[PDB]
Amino acid sequence: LTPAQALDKLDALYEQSVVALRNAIGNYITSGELPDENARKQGLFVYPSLTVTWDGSTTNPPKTRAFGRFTHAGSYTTTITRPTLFRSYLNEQLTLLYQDYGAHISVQPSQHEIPYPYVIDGSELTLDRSMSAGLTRYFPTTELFSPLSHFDARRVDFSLARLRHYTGTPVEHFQPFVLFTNYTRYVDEFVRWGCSQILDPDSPYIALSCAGGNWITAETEAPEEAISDLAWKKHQMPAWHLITADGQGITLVNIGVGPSNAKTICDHLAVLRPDVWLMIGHCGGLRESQAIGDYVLAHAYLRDDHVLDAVLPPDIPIPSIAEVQRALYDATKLVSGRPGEEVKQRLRTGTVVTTDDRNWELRYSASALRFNLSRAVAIDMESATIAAQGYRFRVPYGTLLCVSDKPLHGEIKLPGQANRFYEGAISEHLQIGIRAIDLLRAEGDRLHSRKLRTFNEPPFR
Amino acid sequence: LTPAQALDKLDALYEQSVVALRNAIGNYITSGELPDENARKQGLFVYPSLTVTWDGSTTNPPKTRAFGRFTHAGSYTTTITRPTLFRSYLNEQLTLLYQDYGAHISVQPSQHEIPYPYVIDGSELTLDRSMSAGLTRYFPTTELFSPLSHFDARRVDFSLARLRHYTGTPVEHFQPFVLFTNYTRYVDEFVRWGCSQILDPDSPYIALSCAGGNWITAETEAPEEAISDLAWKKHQMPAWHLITADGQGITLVNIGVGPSNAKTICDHLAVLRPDVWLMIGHCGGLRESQAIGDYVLAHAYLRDDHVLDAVLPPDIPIPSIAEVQRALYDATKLVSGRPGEEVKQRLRTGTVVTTDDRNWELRYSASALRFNLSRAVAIDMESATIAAQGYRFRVPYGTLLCVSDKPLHGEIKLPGQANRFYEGAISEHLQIGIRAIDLLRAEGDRLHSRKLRTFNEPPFR
Amino acid sequence: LTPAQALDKLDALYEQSVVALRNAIGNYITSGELPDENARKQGLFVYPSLTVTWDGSTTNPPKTRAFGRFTHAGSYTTTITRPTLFRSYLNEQLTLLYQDYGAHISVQPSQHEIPYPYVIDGSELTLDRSMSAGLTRYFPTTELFSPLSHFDARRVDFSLARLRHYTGTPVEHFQPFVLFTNYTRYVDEFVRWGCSQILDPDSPYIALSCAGGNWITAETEAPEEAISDLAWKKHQMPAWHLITADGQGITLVNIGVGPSNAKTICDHLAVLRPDVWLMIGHCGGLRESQAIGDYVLAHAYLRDDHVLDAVLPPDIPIPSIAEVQRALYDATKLVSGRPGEEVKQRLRTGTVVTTDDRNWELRYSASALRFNLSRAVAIDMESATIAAQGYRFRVPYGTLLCVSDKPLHGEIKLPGQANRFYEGAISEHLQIGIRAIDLLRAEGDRLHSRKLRTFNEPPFR
Repeated sequence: LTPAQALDKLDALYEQSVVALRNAIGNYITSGELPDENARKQGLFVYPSLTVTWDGSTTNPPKTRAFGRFTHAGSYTTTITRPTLFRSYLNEQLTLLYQDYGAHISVQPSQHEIPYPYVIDGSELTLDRSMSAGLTRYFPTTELFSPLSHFDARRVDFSLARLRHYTGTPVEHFQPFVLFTNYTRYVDEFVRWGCSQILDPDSPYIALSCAGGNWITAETEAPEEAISDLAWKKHQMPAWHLITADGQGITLVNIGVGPSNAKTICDHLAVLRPDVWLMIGHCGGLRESQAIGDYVLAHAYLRDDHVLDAVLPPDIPIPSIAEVQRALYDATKLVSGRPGEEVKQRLRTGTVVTTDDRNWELRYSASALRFNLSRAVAIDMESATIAAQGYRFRVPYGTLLCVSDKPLHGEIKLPGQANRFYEGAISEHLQIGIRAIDLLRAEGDRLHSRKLRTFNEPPFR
Repeated sequence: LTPAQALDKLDALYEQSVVALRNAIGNYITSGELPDENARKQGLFVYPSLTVTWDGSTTNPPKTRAFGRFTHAGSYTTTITRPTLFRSYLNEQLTLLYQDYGAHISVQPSQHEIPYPYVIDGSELTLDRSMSAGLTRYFPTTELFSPLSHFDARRVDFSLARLRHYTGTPVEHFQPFVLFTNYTRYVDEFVRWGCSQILDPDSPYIALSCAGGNWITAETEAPEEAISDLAWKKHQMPAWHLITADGQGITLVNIGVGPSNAKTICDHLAVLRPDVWLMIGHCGGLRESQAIGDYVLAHAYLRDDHVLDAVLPPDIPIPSIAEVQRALYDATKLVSGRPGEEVKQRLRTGTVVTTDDRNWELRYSASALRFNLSRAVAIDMESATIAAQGYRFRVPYGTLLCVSDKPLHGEIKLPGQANRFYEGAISEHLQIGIRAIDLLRAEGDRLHSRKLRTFNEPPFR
Repeated sequence: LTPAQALDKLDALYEQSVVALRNAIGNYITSGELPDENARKQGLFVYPSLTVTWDGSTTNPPKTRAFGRFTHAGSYTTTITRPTLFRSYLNEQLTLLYQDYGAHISVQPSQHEIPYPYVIDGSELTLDRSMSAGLTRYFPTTELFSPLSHFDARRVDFSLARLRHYTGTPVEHFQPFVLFTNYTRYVDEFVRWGCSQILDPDSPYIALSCAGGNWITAETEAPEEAISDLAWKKHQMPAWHLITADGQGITLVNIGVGPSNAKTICDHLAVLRPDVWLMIGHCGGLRESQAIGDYVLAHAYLRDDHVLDAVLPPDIPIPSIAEVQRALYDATKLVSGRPGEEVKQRLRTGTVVTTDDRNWELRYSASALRFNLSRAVAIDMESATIAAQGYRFRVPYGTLLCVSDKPLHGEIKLPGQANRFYEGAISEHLQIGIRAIDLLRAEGDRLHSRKLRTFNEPPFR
């Protein structure tokens, strides 16, 4: 079986099962009819399954490439979902393993049923007690030789549902390059620059999906509902996507403050397999020489976030992705005016402490030791978590914070309070992040390295 | 008081006390005479003391520079030893604080006596029980307003004695750029290249200090005792210095194998305030695609060495020094350069696991999890220790290992055993290290950054 | 099957497989021929397997003996290697279980192939890239109901190779009684006393195997290459065997300094199933009343070596072997001249602290508490490791250190420096170790006790 072919068989098998499940649900709701256990065991409500086999015999196997490689010979499989949504990714990936390795592709019904909630489109069914009990009782509900991809169908549906809920946006609009912010003013500045881009006929940005629903295009009357206020009330982590024809835009998610959110948003965004995600937010400057408005390029993290300790012990080193670091560094040179070495007065490269204690100041003495020991340069509440998650899910990551205050030097400022020097910097900061993406986007495929690969790294990126 | 002046008063005061102490000892040995408690309280056997004061008022204080800065106004002091040995360092450092900050320098007897063992140039004499007891009883011995430098006189004398004992070399010969190796063949290759350098009249290298005593210069008859075999029996960590007129050569220490030595050697070498130290050694390749002879540039370390856990918890991040990484990376291109390929096929940048268990293979299953979790790319026994020490003592550091075998893929070769492809890579490997040093040396003062500075970082480099 | 019989069938089966594997390798090198998967599944490249069954019915089973016993009835098996090398051991052991328990012995091809590296005699092969790839690809490589012995064939071959590499000696020359030293001068003193023994026609010592290769016998011209200097450069842990006709001589290994080495050397030496290994080295005296040159008999260890914490938690008690303690104690009386209770002025029995931090002095305050809490009497860097390994591998062990300095009382000397008093004790010290061995050797089989036996202790010693 070939790429284009496999994609089509996946599409078919999928549509078939979702349509089939919707039907069964309809019948149970109208007449009270149940599906016959026989047709189900035949793959009635089942996700398509994708398997790629490799004999292990290839003259010059790519051993330098980051993704799309085989560690050993054998069969790699996985359940698939939303083939249409992942069409590009699935194609691009199957193609690599098909040519460079000459692999055997095969599509066929799996043994996993699509939980009914993931096939119900419009609005949640609002049946009564008995109706519901009957549904979760007689229908596929959600439950708690080698992997072809990082996540299986159920894991992906679970996260696609969450991404939409948390984001107030359709997962089809998400772009490959993500920016995470911990301050409301960043989306304001982003939407503005965005709308602006849409109008300029030279900019590739042709649309702007907004948290809440609004879809803004070149010809939209009064582009003011771009930042509907009802969004921050309805969605915990509003997103805004600046789409381009080829889907190479920039997605911005305002994750809010805290490691919980940083963790959560990444758990789900990961399934979309982003090309990179950057942390563009404010932080506390811990060094006396630092000035509000200065930038901090994280090169290491002191993980005081707790949120990921179980799955990734604190003694496991989270490195920096050289490519991403260059991008952030160069972007700070270009965007911060002074072209050259004078950046060292505005930019500081160092270790950032990420904490889950918003009132850490109340316990400075107790933290002081580690702050010094780690040679901490700034303190925030999302960085390390974003990095760790990027690391865990093989998504290139980077952190470029902006000093919004100096907790240790009498200047404790809060986000939102009058702070001309920070506030003044917000637009430039967002531009540094955007320029960094431009640089990385230009670096084409060179972006991904092998610093995130595991021994049992799946063939798919 | 000025730089040149301070240096001279330090020299004077020092020589005075050592001569005074040697005298007192001689008198006690010949007649049995003791020194008068009065002259001692007057600074008879005392190290010179160096104090530098800063009012805190300077128009444009250097706030970007890594070393030679003042965090606050006040008086910084420290005991001094071997002013002649540190003449250059002391001058260069006092000069900075004298001009850029206009500081008040003052030299005067301290309250610390020079332990008699540090003034006795000759090893052992012939003292019997009583004689000794008398010495340690009536003379000064080692007993176990802000810091001007990282180490005080006693700490420095302690380490200088050790450096010499372990190295089989005079501390005066040590050069600013250090190379650490874990394999005997590296010194062979180094001494060869060195002697060769000496002969070439264009090479800055004019002398080669050898572990054991041998001093080789342009006009030396039969330069064969360069690598005296008795050296590896007499010294645990033989060193070889390739001196240049201006003392900017390359020092190579063969630290042997194990974290204990790596830690120990750095504890002492740190007082000489090197400009950088690189780990040039062999390692095991943990990845399938790696080939014996390939290089590994460490960008993070999984610390399984235990040796530094107490003073530097495993959860404190040890970053990479961007400058050092570039140097190592570019040097690999230049020295390994092959028209028709990317270095990415010979060089791998990743996380290295440093262990204190030579037979870790006997416990693979138990380690496997962390290896994977850390995305380990190679395993050695010195890297992390060297890096952590560099980090702790503010000495730029870097690691560029050479795959000597693949433990996880049927090729468990040992250093010494036949290894067609490793042994054949050793000379090129050492050259990559040497080239990296050249690049860093050229980068002049730009080499030191602020990634190793603490909040209470001492004025001196 | 009987003892002598089993031995011969093991010899046969073994030689056959090694010869068979050598052949296959030769054919692959000359023509490119591969072995037929069929003959291999028939035990072509397989280690002999030894199985001993016991019905559990014996009138008066030895329940006091330390080794050669059955905890339960059933079948005990194990792969065998180098039957000729272990001829004596294997015989002595099978004989016990054959008579005292009347067991059913059976020898036959196992399911484990001998990794090709272990059959290649001369030097490690040095073929090119493809050749090698082909070898590790098509040939047996080293991959990482009840046990008859402590180690299986593969584990034993692994260690025999290491023992030779580290020791610079053939495993055949290793003697039952081992002495470990951490100071070069001890081997000097040993080789001397050894060459002397060889000449005296009453001494059982007839040969001296030397690290590096030298074989010295009664009639050897100029016995000066006994301590070839090139040894300490080629071998990390040089050994010297003083062989006797009946192979009951004394083996001395200079393990160097550090817990890593101590651990490593024991991991391998253990497969030769020594009768006992003693730690004969220098240490720091922590008690004011101690004098340089005094002896320390360890009766407990404060394990600060980290190196074995995983396999043997620090809270697991490592006891003293009464027999070995007496031997060390009595030997100190005899060799140290004045016996009776006077020994109490030269010998101190107490708890020793073994650390992996050579510069523990720089952190005395942090250690002081535990030193006191453990009533520490001396500090070294190998003891506990050697002891623990002895404990782990059921090899009787003991520690008799010699105070080379007093860190806490002014004299912080260095074994390798001018220490008139320590240097003078060295020869006597080595003799105490040698005498202790003589005493234990005389104690015949009574030497082994049950303090090292586990619940699932293997039948073989």
